Amino acid sequence: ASSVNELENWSKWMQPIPDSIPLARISIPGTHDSGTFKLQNPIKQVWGMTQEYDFRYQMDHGARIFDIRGRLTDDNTIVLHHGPLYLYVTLHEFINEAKQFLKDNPSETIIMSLKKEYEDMKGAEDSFSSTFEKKYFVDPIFLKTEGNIKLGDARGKIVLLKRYSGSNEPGGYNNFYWPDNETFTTTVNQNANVTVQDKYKVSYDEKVKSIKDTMDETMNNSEDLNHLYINFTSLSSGGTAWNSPYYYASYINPEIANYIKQKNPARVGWVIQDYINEKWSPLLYQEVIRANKSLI
Repeated sequence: ASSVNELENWSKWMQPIPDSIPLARISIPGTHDSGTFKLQNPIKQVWGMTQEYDFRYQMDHGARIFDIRGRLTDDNTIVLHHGPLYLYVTLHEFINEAKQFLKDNPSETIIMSLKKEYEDMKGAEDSFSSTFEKKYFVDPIFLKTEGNIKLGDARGKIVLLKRYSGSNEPGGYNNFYWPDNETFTTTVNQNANVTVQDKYKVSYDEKVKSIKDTMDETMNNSEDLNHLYINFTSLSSGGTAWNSPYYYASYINPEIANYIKQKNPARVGWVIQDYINEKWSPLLYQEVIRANKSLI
């Protein structure tokens, strides 16, 4: 499209963006551990809980990247897990919400990152990958193109970010290295690169500089269409004591929302965060979307 007023519509923010822009270049809000919104069992909450509203509230808030963690059960279906504990949500439940959302707003697209979160239930018939691919990915909302994905190709579809290994069906982003608790950079497809900052379990101080430091690298390398930058602003530590992702999220979100507002960057990469809501001060998701003002 052409006006800047069109990024202010959360439900349809990607409408003004040009069809030829690689998804890499776009600045996208994303949600960390998206399916933990039904955990209300207290101690589960202080540990597991990273969101408080549903996939649709999340989507009508501009989120276009979803951190999905699953586990294969006996019933031969994939469910959503937070480590060893079961969220009361399933993969089918995610996929349909993404479909009705995407049907009401065909201009958008959604990126689903799938990772096998826990070990397969004993009586499962097939492996995690073969199951997801034979019973779900075979659906056609799934974009099946590879390489450096442009936006034209994905409107209407679900783009897959593979965080599982033995895959046989082509589509979305190829699985890549992803080392534990760090900030790293690797190659995805022949044509792409990724810098990821995912230091969960680290101190507030170190957390806050890893984010900004990685944010600085992207604002600068802004015209590099062939380079994704993922920035998880989520920090996870010993809950039960206001050391919960909420407590940190109520600091890190406004903190960084502002960091982008003042710096007026052109690109901020993909910012996966906790507690997407409307309590916090400047709104991290709105600032991230707005930084796309430069592509319009």
